[PDB]
Amino acid sequence: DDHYELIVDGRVYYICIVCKRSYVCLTSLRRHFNIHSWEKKYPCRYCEKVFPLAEYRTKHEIHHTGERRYQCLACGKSFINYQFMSSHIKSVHSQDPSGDSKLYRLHPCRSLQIRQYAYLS
DNA sequence: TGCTTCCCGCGAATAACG
DNA sequence: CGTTATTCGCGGGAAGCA
Ligand SMILES: [Cl-]
Ligand SMILES: [Zn+2]
Ligand SMILES: [Zn+2]
Ligand SMILES: [Zn+2]
Repeated sequence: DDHYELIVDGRVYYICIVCKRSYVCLTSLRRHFNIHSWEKKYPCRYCEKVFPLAEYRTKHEIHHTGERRYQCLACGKSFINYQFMSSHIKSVHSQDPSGDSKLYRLHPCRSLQIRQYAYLS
């Protein structure tokens, strides 16, 4: 297979047979394991690059379109990802967007065709 | 040390299946 | 199709890099 199981305190962990990383969720081990096997490939559809996780490709492709989905609700400035948004809000507004802050809005993705969560509309 | 990308629990969206 | 099985978007802390 691709893993073995470890059980401490009645709680189950799934361990990657290759690098021994531990996962609470089997789906996470599977997602991770592609890094080792390259069974599935996620090539960028704008350049040569190829990724081992679907989400790594998606975040990369947003860099190509230049879409700015993260918007600061205190001043209206928008950002390409959470990290730049969070960094802005902490440094400029001295506030933490963690928890449920209501300090930012994540717009739906319109520059790419990805799965759309209803809660963003 | 400030960008930049990675990581993984969680669960909504959707593909697979019967 | 209903139903369950799979995918992968998301937060936000960690790790990587120059
Ligand atoms: Cl935009
Ligand atoms: Zn591994
Ligand atoms: Zn690319
Ligand atoms: Zn702002």
